Amino acid sequence: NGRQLGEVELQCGICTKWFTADTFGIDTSSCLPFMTNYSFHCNVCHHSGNTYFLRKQANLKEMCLSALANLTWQSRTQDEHPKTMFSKDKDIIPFIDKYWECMTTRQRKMTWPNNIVKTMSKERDVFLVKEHPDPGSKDPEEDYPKFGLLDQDLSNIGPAY
Ligand SMILES: [Zn+2]
Repeated sequence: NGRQLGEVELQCGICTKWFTADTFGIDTSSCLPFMTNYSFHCNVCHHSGNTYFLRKQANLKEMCLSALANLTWQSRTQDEHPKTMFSKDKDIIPFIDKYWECMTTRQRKMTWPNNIVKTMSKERDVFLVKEHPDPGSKDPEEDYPKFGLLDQDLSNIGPAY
């Protein structure tokens, strides 16, 4: 499966295959791995024989999905001990904050930090939710709540064609 997880990859909405954006000289400086807020056609499938790339403003869900996918990929490849569950306050929100411009051109009291929990809590087939540490855990309360992706197969993440 010809994937390059961790690169900025883009799936073509017509042929449904995967590509890394670099392959085309697309500017990735404002891009992120594991985005879903775009529509892409490869140059084989698109009418003009050029690439098509339509970036959409990320909704709450896309922001969470991309933060979680990225935090989880980085933890899986860099940490001695991989985490799959990330803190809303210490991890998710600083991510969204930091890479804001990679997900939206909206200008920046932002109200989105209040709403990300509702967002993930209602998409239970996408997100894993722990309001509190497991009984018998040494995990400190301050770090909670915590969120993670139901589907740990990061290749499955893509636009909603
Ligand atoms: Zn294609």
